[PDB]
Amino acid sequence: QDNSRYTHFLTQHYDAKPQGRDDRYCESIMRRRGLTSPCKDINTFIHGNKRSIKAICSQKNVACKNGQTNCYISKSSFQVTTCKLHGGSPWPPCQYRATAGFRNVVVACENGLPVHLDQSIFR
Repeated sequence: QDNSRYTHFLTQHYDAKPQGRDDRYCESIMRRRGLTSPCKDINTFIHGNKRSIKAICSQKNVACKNGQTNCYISKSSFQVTTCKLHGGSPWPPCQYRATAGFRNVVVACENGLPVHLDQSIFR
């Protein structure tokens, strides 16, 4: 009955309607979601309907970058925003450079729910 993994996924990779998609947006959402202590080197947010993200789990199964076999790639593209830390210091303030895009996403699923985003793809 524990769904903290799915909720942890949303908390770290989901933002239905971003208020922007620039550096200002990244520096704001990163702090709001708790990814600023220490500064997370890179993180990607997915925008759109939450039901569309869950639907990826019932699509084409593919191998994860780490070796695991429970990854799935989206059929269609999603609007995403990737925030890459500027410099290298893990100590805040954390400055971010944003890159917005429209592409397919690969997520690891568990019992039909996305639990991890295969980040390696947005580096």
